[PDB]
Amino acid sequence: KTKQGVAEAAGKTKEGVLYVGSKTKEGVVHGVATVAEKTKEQVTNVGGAVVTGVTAVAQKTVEGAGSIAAATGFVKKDQ
Amino acid sequence: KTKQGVAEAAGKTKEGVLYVGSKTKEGVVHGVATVAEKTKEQVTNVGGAVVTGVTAVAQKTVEGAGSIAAATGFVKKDQ
Amino acid sequence: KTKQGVAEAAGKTKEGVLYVGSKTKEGVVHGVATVAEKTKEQVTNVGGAVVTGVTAVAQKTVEGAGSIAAATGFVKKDQ
Amino acid sequence: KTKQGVAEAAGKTKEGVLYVGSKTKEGVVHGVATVAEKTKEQVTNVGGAVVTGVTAVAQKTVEGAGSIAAATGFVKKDQ
Amino acid sequence: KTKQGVAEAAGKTKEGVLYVGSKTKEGVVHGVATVAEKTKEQVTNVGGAVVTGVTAVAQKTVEGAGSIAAATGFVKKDQ
Amino acid sequence: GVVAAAEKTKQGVAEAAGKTKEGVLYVGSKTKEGVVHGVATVAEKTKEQVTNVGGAVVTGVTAVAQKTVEGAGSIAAATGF
Amino acid sequence: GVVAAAEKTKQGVAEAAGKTKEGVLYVGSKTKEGVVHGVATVAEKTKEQVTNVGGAVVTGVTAVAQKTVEGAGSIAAATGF
Amino acid sequence: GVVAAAEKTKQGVAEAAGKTKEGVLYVGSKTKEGVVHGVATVAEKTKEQVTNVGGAVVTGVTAVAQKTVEGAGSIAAATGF
Amino acid sequence: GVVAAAEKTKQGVAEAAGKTKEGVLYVGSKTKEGVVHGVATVAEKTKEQVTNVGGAVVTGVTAVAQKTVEGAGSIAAATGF
Amino acid sequence: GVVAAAEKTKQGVAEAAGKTKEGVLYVGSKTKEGVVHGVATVAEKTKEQVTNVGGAVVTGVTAVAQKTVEGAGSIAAATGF
Repeated sequence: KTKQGVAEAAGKTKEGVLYVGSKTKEGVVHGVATVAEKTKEQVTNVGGAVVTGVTAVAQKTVEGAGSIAAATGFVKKDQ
Repeated sequence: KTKQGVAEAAGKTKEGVLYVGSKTKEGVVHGVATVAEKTKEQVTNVGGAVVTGVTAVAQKTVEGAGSIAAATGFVKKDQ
Repeated sequence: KTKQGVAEAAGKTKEGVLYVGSKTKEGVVHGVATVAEKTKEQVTNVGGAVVTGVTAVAQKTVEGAGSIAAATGFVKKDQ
Repeated sequence: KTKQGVAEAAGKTKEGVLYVGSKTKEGVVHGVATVAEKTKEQVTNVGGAVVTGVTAVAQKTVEGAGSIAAATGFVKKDQ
Repeated sequence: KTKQGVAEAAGKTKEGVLYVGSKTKEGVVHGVATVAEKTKEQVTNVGGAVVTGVTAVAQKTVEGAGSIAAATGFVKKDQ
Repeated sequence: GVVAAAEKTKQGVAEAAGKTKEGVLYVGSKTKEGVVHGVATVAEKTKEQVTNVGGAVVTGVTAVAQKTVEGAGSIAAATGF
Repeated sequence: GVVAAAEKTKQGVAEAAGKTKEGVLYVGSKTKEGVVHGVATVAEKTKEQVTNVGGAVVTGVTAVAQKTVEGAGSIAAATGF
Repeated sequence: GVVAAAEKTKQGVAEAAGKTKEGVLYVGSKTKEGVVHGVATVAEKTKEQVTNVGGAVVTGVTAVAQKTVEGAGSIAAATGF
Repeated sequence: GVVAAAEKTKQGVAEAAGKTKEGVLYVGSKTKEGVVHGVATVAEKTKEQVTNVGGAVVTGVTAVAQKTVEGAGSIAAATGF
Repeated sequence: GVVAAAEKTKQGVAEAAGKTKEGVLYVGSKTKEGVVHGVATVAEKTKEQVTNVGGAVVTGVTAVAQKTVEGAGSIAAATGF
């Protein structure tokens, strides 16, 4: 066999209260908080990339080679 | 066998209260807090990359070689 | 067998209160806090990369060689 | 067998309160706090890389050779 | 067998309160605090790398040779 | 007097504010005021006897979460005039 | 007098503020005020007897979480006039 | 008098503020005020007898978390006039 | 008088502030005010007998966490006028 | 008078501030005010008997964490007028 990223919970009782819980998080972005207050912002762009925002990216890939999760704000001019 | 990144919890009782819990986090971005207050910001860009924002990237990959999670703010001019 | 990054908890009682809990964190970015107050910022860019923001990257990879988690703010001009 | 990075907790009682807990952290960035107050910042860039921000990168890799977690602010001009 | 980086806790009682806890930290960056107050900063860059920010990198690798955790602020011009 | 002016630009913003009182803002936050979380009582044998005259009595297994803003917060409150 | 001016630019911002009182802001935060978390009591044998006259009595297994803002916060409050 | 001016630029910002009172800000923080966390009591045998006259009595297993802002915070408060 | 000026630049910022009072800011911090964490009492045998007249009595196993801001904070408070 | 000027640059910043009072800031810090952590009492045999008249009595196993800001902080407070 093989186990990878497994949450296993087992509970046994005879009388009373029993709570059994499993949780798994794989490739999760949780809780991104951002505040801009009274911000002055001035941009001049000529053929380039300017990124000033909020980007929250989550990616879970099985059997994937060469995966790019986030490519933000770039200039690609390959030949 | 093989176990990798496993949360195993086992509980047994006869009377009373029983709590059993498993949790797993794999490739998780949690709690990114950012404040910009009264920030003055001036950018001139000519063919380049300027990144001043918030980027939160989480990636979980199985069986993936050459994976790039985040490529932020770059100039790629390969030949 | 083989165990790698395993959280195992086992509890047994007869009467009363029993709490059993397992937790695992693998490739986790947690709690990134950033404040910019009254910051003046001036950038001139010509064909280069300027990164002044917040980047929080988490990557968990199984069976992946040559993985790059974060490549931030660079100039790549290979031949 | 083999154990690597394992948290094992075992508890046994007959009466009363029993708490059993396991925790594992592998490749975790936790608690990055940054404040810039009244900072003046001026940059001129021509074909280079300037990085002045916050970068928090966590990487957990199994079976991965040649892995780079963070490559921040560089110029690569190989031939 | 073999044990590497294992936290094992075992507790046994008959009556009363019992607490059993295991914790493991492997490749963890925890608690990076940085303050810049009233800092004046001026940079001119021509084809080089200037890094003045906060970089917090954590890497846990199993079965990985030649791994680089952080490569920050460099010029690579190999042939 | 508070004046702001922007003359002869391409893009121009002019903001002027006499007084300003900012408020409260919770962004991505979590508050817990008066919360009871995860209480577990196990009592194999319980006998309660109460003889009350004009008063306030609370017995047994009590899990009370209160959030009182502009008044008294009590469990048992026996006031007499 | 408070003046701001931006003349002859491409992009120009002019901000002027007489008075300013900033407020409170919680960003990605967590507050806990008056919280009871994870209480476990095990009592195999319990007998409670209460003889009350004009008063306030609280017995047993109590898990109380209170958040009182502008008043008294009590468990048992016996006030008499 | 407070003056700011930016003449003849490409990008120009002009900020002027007479008075300024900054506020409080929690960013990615955690507060705990009046919190009871993880209490475990084991009592195989318990007998409580209360004879109260005009007063305040609290007995047993008490887990109390209080957050009082502008008033008295008590467990048992017996005030008489 | 407070003056700031930026003439003949490419990028120019002009900030002028008469008075300034900065505030408090918690960034990535943790506060604990009035917290009871991890109390474990084991009592095989417990008998409580209370005879109260006009007073305040607290007995038993008490885990109290209080955060009082602008008032008295007590466990047992017996005030008389 | 407070003046700042930047003439004939490529990048120019001009900051001028009359008065300035900086505040408090906790960055990545941890505070503990009035905290009870890890108390363990084992009492095989306990008998409590209380006879109170107009006073304040606290007995038993007490774990109290208090944070009082602008008032008295007590366990037992018996004030009389």
